Amino acid sequence: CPRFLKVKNWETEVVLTDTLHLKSTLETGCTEYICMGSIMHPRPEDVATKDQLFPLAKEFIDQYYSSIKRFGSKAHMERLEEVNKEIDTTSTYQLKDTELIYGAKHAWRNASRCVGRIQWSKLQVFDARDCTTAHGMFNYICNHVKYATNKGNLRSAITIFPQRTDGKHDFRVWNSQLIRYAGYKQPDGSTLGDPANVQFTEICIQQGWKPPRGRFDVLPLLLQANGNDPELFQIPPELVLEVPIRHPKFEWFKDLGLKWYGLPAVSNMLLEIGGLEFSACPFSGWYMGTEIGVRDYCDNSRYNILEEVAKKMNLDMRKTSSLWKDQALVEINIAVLYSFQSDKVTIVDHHSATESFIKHMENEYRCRGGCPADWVWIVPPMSGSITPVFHQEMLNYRLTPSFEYQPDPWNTHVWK
Amino acid sequence: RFLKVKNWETEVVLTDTLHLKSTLETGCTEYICMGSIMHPSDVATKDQLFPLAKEFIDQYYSSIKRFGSKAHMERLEEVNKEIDTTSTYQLKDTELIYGAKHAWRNASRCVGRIQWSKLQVFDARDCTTAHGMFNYICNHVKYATNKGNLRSAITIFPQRTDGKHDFRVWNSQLIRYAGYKQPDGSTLGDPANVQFTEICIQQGWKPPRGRFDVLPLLLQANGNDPELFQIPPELVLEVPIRHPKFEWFKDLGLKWYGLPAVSNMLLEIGGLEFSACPFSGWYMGTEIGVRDYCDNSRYNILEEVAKKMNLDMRKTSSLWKDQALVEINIAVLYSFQSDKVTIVDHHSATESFIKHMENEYRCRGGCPADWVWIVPPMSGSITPVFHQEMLNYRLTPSFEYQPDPWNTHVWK
Ligand code: HEM
Ligand code: HEM
Ligand SMILES: Cc1cc(N)nc2cc(-c3ccc(OCc4cncs4)c(CN)c3)ccc12
Ligand SMILES: Cc1cc(N)nc2cc(-c3ccc(OCc4cncs4)c(CN)c3)ccc12
Ligand SMILES: C[C@H](O)[C@H](O)[C@H]1CNc2nc(N)[nH]c(=O)c2N1
Ligand SMILES: C[C@H](O)[C@H](O)[C@H]1CNc2nc(N)[nH]c(=O)c2N1
Ligand SMILES: [Zn+2]
Repeated sequence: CPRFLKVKNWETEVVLTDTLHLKSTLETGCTEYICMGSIMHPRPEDVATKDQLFPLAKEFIDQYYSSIKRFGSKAHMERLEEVNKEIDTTSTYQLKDTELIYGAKHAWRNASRCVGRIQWSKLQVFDARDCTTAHGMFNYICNHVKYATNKGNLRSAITIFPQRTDGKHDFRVWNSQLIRYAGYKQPDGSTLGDPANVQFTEICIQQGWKPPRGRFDVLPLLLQANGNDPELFQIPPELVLEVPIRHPKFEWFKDLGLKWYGLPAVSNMLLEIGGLEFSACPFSGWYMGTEIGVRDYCDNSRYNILEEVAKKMNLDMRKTSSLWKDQALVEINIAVLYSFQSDKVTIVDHHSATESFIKHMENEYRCRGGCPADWVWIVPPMSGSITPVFHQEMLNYRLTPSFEYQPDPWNTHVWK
Repeated sequence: RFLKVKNWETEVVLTDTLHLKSTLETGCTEYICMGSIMHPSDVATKDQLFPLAKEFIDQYYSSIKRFGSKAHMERLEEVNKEIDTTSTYQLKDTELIYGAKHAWRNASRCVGRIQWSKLQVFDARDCTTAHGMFNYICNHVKYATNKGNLRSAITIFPQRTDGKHDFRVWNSQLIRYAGYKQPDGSTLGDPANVQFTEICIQQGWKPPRGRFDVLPLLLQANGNDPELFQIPPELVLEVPIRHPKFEWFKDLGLKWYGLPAVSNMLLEIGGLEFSACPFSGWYMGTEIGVRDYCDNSRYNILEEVAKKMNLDMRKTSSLWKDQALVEINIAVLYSFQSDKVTIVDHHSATESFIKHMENEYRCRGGCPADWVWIVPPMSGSITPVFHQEMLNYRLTPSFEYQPDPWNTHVWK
């Protein structure tokens, strides 16, 4: 691989030089002759063997001691020997609290698809590796929600449950996010609630959940501890902060009865540190408005209120070239930002977030020698080119620690 | 291996076998993806040239269902003797048309390729001077414009020989507006062309110093210095931009040209290089109304439109930029349609491209596609290409980038 790599910003002419790509540790899916940059994702027995784990742990341990300016030190060599001894006798090892916190912050810092990473070092890390039961998982998750929510002054956070051991004792959160709304397919084919969530809603109902059958029913938590069958828990509703969506000019917008929750909390990904696998690690920050306003509302396989908004706007919906879709999309995203700001719930518009990300990316190139970024995901789903990431070249590559995808647990669980 | 691409909105899955036929590089590796680098990373030889020519002839006679026929075996031998004796070879007209249509078909970044086989190919390989180039280009412009009912076209000038005798169109597009760098700092006209505009002044052009001054053609023939030509104004179709609800929009004084004709790329067929090959189609509304008027380094009227819309411009969270962008694009589509000048909105175009992808996977086993470039620069996720997984790879014949001529040309 070539040793220096330049990315150019075509709007400002700034050229940056990436050396950090030489530390990349896993595959992007691309080859010399094909590019998978727009592919979304390019056995329970399988855990890391003694031999695979040694290099992965030393790799991480070295990187940690280099970060605290103690590389090659006595404390570094001793920690190497102690980690190596644990792997030798017990086939795994345990991270220190210092290294767990470092590893979580760096999995976010390394997350190429996240436009929010200017915040990467202000992340509250909750060590939940002492959890043994799904009730205990419920306790840790409630405390996460309340802290992160902070009455609307949101704060970013991750709760890290025990690492994988033999693959038959995993901790998993079956929900894809801690807070989502239920979706119900009707016998007539239509959908009530959130169509993205129909499958998980059906699983919950099989597991015993009594559905209210409404538009905005917060889904229960489905929680698996130590490889056991998962269990249901209702989140205390006073912990679920919500914003009713209204519009600063259209008095009729409130009459649509829309609301959204304040806290985006992803709970189905896997955190990899030093070759250790934390299959339950929910993490939360705060919304970019377009994640609600464009995707959560206007996607056809979502709440698809685009037509309903355009109807109340008196827009010619007979031809696409009227841009009636584009005009409704902007107003909805205007409402979403205005409702969150009015109720003083933290939220960032896509102009401010993309402008922070450029500033962040440059500092990373300066202080770190690079910043992996996934342009396909960094650029917002509306008004792309009137944000500065559009004209920003980016290099994508996977560093560790990292957040990884993992199969949905109902596909893999061995039912007791 | 076969490769699948899924559409996350329809859950339709397509299977790509076509990628196995490429051998040009993309710039990515297994460890670093360069999908958002604009130009990731010229004289042939007889040694490199025969296999490149061999593959192209093979796929031409395979396309016309006569692989391994007598005409195929004799075109093989005919091309062999000619690279032998002349260090290059000349394409039949049939092969020139096939390769030109297939370079468009292979343009991963082009959302308009459902039209790919409807392309009028103008053979200009007998041209020898810049006066001849200007005659061929006026004819192109006039055929393609067709009084508003635009038609796709390409004009192919002689191929590169030894690098010292390139034909080049120095303009990046056949029709563009001048950009004048003011003393008081700002920019009159079009900021995208400020450099080229000054190069035209440096060659003798008399600038009208207006806001919509059509630049002259600057034309290089057989390695010689370029020469200035004014396109006859009646050949240049333009649309005054107005808005169907905001009667104050016409007062902005805006207009654009109807014909997009890219003239600075390189067409490669069968190992041969065509350094001058202007090609044109019609506009997607966003090329004008998003990029040409609203980029920072462009006409940047966004602020003035939000002004006359009396919008709150103090904080970005009011999305005043988003509201203005949509209205600018409503006007553009509304003006071209009212003048019966061919234009496509980004909803219809992306929708046609999904249909084009379907056709390609069925009959051809795939369709190279650059999601970074296919997705429009506004309202991305409310178009069907946002949720469509694409595989990008390099098939030949193709359109390529080349250096600007004012960097390489040995002046005299
Ligand atoms: C602090 C405020 C944050 C903002 C504004 C933010 C914003 C975003 C957005 C807009 C996306 C794309 C979402 C989509 O298109 O559906 C994203 C992806 C992502 N974010 Fe952030 N995020 C924040 C916090 C965090 C935190 C705290 C973490 C982890 C510690 C994180 C890790 C990720 C990851 C891993 C992805 C990629 C998900 C995937 O690959 O599917 N983010 N973020
Ligand atoms: C017929 C109507 C056509 C439409 C609506 C159309 C639309 C587009 C658009 C929107 C782009 C992206 C431009 C940008 O946003 O920067 C593009 C790129 C491109 N088009 Fe098409 N196009 C058309 C015809 C053609 C024709 C006739 C050719 C050549 C024969 C062609 C070759 C290309 C190439 C090579 C690119 C990519 C250039 C690059 O790599 O930078 N297109 N087209
Ligand atoms: C912390 C934080 C703050 C925020 N503001 N936004 C986020 C969005 C994400 C995200 C976005 C899309 C995803 O992928 C969606 C898919 C559905 N089906 C196949 S991929 C996933 C993967 N769970 C996560 C993850 C974390 C976020
Ligand atoms: C035929 C046709 C019809 C149409 N409707 N639209 C087009 C847009 C294009 C295009 C768009 C951006 C480019 O940009 C690359 C660069 C600009 N500056 C430094 S690299 C280029 C390459 N000249 C071509 C090319 C052809 C088009
Ligand atoms: C850096 C980035 O690749 C570059 O600005 C590209 C991004 N995508 C684009 N997409 C379109 N349609 N047109 C463009 O000019 C660009 N520019
Ligand atoms: C097929 C395509 O890659 C897919 O729809 C992606 C495109 N880019 C995206 N970008 C973001 N930020 N979020 C997304 O969900 C997606 N979806
Ligand atoms: Zn790639």
